[PDB]
Amino acid sequence: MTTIAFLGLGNMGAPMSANLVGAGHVVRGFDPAPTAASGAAAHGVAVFRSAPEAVAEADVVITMLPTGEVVRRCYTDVLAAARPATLFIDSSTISVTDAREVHALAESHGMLQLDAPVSGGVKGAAAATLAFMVGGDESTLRRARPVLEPMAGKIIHCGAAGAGQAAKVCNNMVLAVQQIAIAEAFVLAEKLGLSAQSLFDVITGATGNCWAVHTNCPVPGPVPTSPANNDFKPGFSTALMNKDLGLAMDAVAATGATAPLGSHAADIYAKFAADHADLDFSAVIHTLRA
Amino acid sequence: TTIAFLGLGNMGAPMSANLVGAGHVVRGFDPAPTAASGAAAHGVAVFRSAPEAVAEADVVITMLPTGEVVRRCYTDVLAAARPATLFIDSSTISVTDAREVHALAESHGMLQLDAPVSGGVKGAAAATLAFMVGGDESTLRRARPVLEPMAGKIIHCGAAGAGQAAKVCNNMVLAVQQIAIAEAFVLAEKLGLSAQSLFDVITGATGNCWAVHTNCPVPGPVPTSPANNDFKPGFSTALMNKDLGLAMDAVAATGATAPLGSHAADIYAKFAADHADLDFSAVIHTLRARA
Ligand SMILES: NC(=O)c1ccc[n+]([C@@H]2O[C@H](COP(=O)([O-])OP(=O)(O)OC[C@H]3O[C@@H](n4cnc5c(N)ncnc54)[C@H](O)[C@@H]3O)[C@@H](O)[C@H]2O)c1
Ligand SMILES: NC(=O)c1ccc[n+]([C@@H]2O[C@H](COP(=O)([O-])OP(=O)(O)OC[C@H]3O[C@@H](n4cnc5c(N)ncnc54)[C@H](O)[C@@H]3O)[C@@H](O)[C@H]2O)c1
Ligand SMILES: C[C@@H](CCC(=O)O)C(=O)O
Ligand SMILES: C[C@@H](CCC(=O)O)C(=O)O
Ligand SMILES: C[C@@H](CCC(=O)O)C(=O)O
Repeated sequence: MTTIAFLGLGNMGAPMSANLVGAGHVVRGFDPAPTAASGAAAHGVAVFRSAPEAVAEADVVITMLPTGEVVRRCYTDVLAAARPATLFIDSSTISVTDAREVHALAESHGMLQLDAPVSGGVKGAAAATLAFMVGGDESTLRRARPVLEPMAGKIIHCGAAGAGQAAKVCNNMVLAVQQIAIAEAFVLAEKLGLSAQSLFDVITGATGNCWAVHTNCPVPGPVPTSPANNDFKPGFSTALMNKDLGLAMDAVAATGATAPLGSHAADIYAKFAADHADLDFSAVIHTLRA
Repeated sequence: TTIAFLGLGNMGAPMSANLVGAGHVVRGFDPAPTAASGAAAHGVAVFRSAPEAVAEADVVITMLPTGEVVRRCYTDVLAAARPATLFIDSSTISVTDAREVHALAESHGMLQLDAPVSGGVKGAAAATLAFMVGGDESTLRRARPVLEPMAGKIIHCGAAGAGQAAKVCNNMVLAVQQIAIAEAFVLAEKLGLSAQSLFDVITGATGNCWAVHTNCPVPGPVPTSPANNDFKPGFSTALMNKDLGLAMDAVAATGATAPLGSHAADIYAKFAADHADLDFSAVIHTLRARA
């Protein structure tokens, strides 16, 4: 049982923090959105007036923030307030470049730091079944594990600082490509007169199977739990996929990589996000009909 | 059952040998002597013409290179077959050509299925092919005992042409996935994320698919994948290019929108100009031709 400062108490940070409180940690919260902070307080987070004050007597500091810029500014504001050798865990989704920069910044201030972005969304966060993809030192992850556990269904060490962000962004790029491809297949099948149930049964029993079909089937019927059956309510929103793909495109640009389908998927989701940000990312199927 | 087997090539030769092995009388035709000889050496009675092979057959199987050849073969044998002969086309051809040759065969009083396959020569020899079948349920029931000794899986996809459609749709997705996995491994490498690390994450996460868990395009994480064996097929780029050509036919015939599948088709057509004999996973090494 350690004292944890938790900066960012929003859609993800609120249920994350609640699980920490439930596990017996003292959680010192800050969020400049008083609605967020109030909700967190209701579940036992001690809310502070400023981030520096929340971090001042914390063994661990978790950030769950919107962007790399917001992480960078938060770190600049709070690192000097924290006790030397405090463990910073950033569970935001941010660029590999930004993660590496904030890691170095934390370390130059005498703090341990990991990137530990997650997958599972709000449902995963509430149920404590998130996946944490961690970058940093193995020994620092060893020190973090007892804090991550009450939030996690899986903790995977991906490599050195930034590798957690990297693994997540690579997976998500692939996921976006698969979701569009699966959508293209279902619409082609429809036009060829092949039934959606029939195509589902084939692909899921064959080499094309993947989560985008078996779990996120973009036509109503074959997977009654998929968003297609609930008006494309997220699920994993187009807004969030578009964010993650922007981060993938930042990684492609920073490395000089060639990612033709991943970049094409990014273009497709950027356009689709202009008007359908609020729909599950499987809703992209709409653009292929009508 | 007496079976006429027209097309005794890379796939047709092992298929027909499994039919002989299961107790069928197999009558054969192939215009390549080396194919026909190889087939006769495993018990196929080879004839000098396709209509001759078909004459005493209860079932006619075609395993031929294209829809145009299948079409010609049908018009070249239909009058020679007995009424209510069961025609099964296991070639990989367009949905349009499949439906046309089905209607041709039925108008001669034959029963006809499209039954294209997945699994390659190794699957053919091992009798583990997956047949994706279009046509009437009752006709598939009649065919089942003939297909079984060639097959690990038999799936009824719908009415005539549905087998071809199902296979073309699955394979278009597969092509997109194999390129997407390659892009991810190269990106990971440039970001300093080890291949084993990316493999461990993606195979435990939403991005998982056969293209990575079995066909992983970098050596190490899946020691049997083609990447560890100089990209020996496996599933050749030549064949993947062929299937995506058929997918682009279907897209053009229907006016469908398939941007990533069409992009993958473009990528594999260009890769096939240089490396048609390599497993399709070798596409990982041609991405900088796209830069
Ligand atoms: N929502 C999801 O489904 C999901 C899933 C996986 C990962 N993520 C990632 O998790 C991160 C957070 O997502 P979210 O959905 O909780 O976003 P959110 O916008 O709901 O919450 C972020 C919170 O951070 C607060 N904040 C901003 N600046 C701050 C600062 N300096 N100190 C403290 N708090 C500050 C905001 O007021 C807001 O309440 C993002 O990087 C997102 O990409 C989200
Ligand atoms: N090779 C594979 O791994 C594989 C896997 C799945 C599907 N397929 C499909 O199977 C079909 C055949 O493939 P293959 O690899 O056996 O090709 P192949 O070229 O080796 O065999 C085709 C044979 O048909 C013969 N032929 C041509 N016209 C004929 C006719 N009128 N009558 C009889 N025979 C004739 C040719 O001489 C040749 O031997 C293709 O449609 C292909 O897409 C191939
Ligand atoms: C996918 C995973 C579940 C744990 C988690 O939710 O991250 C598992 O199989 O253990
Ligand atoms: C993810 C964590 C499990 C803790 C939990 O189930 O909440 C672990 O043991 O790695
Ligand atoms: C295709 C059939 C197996 C028949 C066989 O291969 O012997 C089945 O799996 O039902």
